[PDB]
Amino acid sequence: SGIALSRLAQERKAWRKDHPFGFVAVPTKNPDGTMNLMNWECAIPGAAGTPWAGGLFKLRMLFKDDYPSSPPKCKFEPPLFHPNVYPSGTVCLSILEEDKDWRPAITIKQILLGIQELLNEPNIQDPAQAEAYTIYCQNRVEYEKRVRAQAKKFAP
Ligand SMILES: Oc1ccccc1-c1ccccc1O
Repeated sequence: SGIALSRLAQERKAWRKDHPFGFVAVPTKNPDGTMNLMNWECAIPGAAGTPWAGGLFKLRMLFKDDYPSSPPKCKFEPPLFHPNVYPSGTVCLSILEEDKDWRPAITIKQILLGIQELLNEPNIQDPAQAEAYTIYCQNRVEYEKRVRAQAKKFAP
């Protein structure tokens, strides 16, 4: 897709020029070694001063041929404990749905910051995995304990 690839090159240039510290976002490679702009490997650092601090949380960002009409699918690999992350790893977030709050102008940087913000502030209206959601609702102290253990597990 010429339209998607042109925009993704634009995103890559912008990201490399200016991006938040500790974040990573890079396109992958095709089997022949060439760059594959439709599939990115990213990492989001936990915010300091939060239970996510010190963790580095890896995720894949997958673009459809009609991007930026459509949002990327964003999928934590491996899956994360969080009320709004499906067991598959896929992120449940309104800016990542075409029929909700996605806008074509939204940047990869805005997506990754949006997901970082989600990590530390779950949306109770969007339960995506039963366990983390139930614990978040029932016992915030236990919830944060599980989150800190997870951050340690994924320390760089
Ligand atoms: O290992 C990484 C280091 C830095 C940034 C991304 C990754 C990654 C993200 C998703 C899937 C695989 C990966 O290797």
